[PDB]
Amino acid sequence: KTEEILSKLYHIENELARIKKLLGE
Amino acid sequence: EDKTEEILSKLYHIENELARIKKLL
Amino acid sequence: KTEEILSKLYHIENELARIKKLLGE
Amino acid sequence: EDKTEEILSKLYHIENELARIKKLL
Repeated sequence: KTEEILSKLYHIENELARIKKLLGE
Repeated sequence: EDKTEEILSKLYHIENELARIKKLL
Repeated sequence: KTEEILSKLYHIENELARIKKLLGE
Repeated sequence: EDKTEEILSKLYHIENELARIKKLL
């Protein structure tokens, strides 16, 4: 459920925050 | 609509950060 | 809802399929 | 649990394709 779903989405958004640093921004 | 809509919006957010990546590359 | 949520997730997965081609794979 | 679980699994899928990107870079 919902809470768990959201929580994935934060962890997706942490992965993407590292990704965009590794790239030029 | 709640946690549902926050889930929506954060998906869009993710789609937007991905389309920005894709265009950068 | 659910269906709409999923559908975002396919469109995330199309963005990522283009991304991984643009990169070395 | 249904569409719920498919949503789960495809999140994980996405997290996994992102962690593979992150490690590539």
